[PDB]
Amino acid sequence: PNSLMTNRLVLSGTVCRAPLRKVSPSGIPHCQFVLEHRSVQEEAGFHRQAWCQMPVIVSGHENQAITHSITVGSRITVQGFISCHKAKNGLSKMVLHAEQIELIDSVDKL
Amino acid sequence: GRDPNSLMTNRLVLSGTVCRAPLRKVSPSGIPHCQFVLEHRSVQEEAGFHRQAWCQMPVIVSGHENQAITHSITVGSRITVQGFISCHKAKNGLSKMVLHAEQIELIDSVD
Repeated sequence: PNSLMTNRLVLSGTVCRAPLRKVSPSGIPHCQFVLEHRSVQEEAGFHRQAWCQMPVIVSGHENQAITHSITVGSRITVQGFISCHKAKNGLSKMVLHAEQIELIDSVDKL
Repeated sequence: GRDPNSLMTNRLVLSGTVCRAPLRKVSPSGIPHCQFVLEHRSVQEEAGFHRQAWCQMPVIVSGHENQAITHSITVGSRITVQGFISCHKAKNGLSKMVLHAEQIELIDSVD
């Protein structure tokens, strides 16, 4: 079955929305923020500008550990899987479920 | 000064079923475009719990260089697309996320 399950997104950007923590009805912690991405990517041999404000979410207690040093303005690289909602629109509600976060301006040391 | 290269990262690989038959056209400036929607479904885990990751991802294959790898695709086709995402408010809605394909793989090619 897992042949058609590939789902992985790696995206760098600047946190433009301060990381807000919410707790699910069951008491599960979550961290939400928006990542502003701006770059130039390779397309058919040419250079194409790519822009996106990607909402991100870090779900789970232990996963919260990777969001303790981020704030508005932080430049990072999020890796995880995407999920969407119908949103009554042609793909409107997209979200990156973060599994790993890297602070590009740091050396792993908090 | 320019941003560091480390801030440029944008790479997505997604597998799925083409639910929207590919539509092709050539822009007034001579650029060929092929567009379709890829419906993705996968099982994921978070906080030790299970859930399905689902999405109907708009895909576009722009440029002459990568047009060939598309004419063998229709609805029901299981494929894997890799590229970068862009969500410009261009056509309509800043929430219009599009996957610019640079590579596509046929998971079942028999016709």
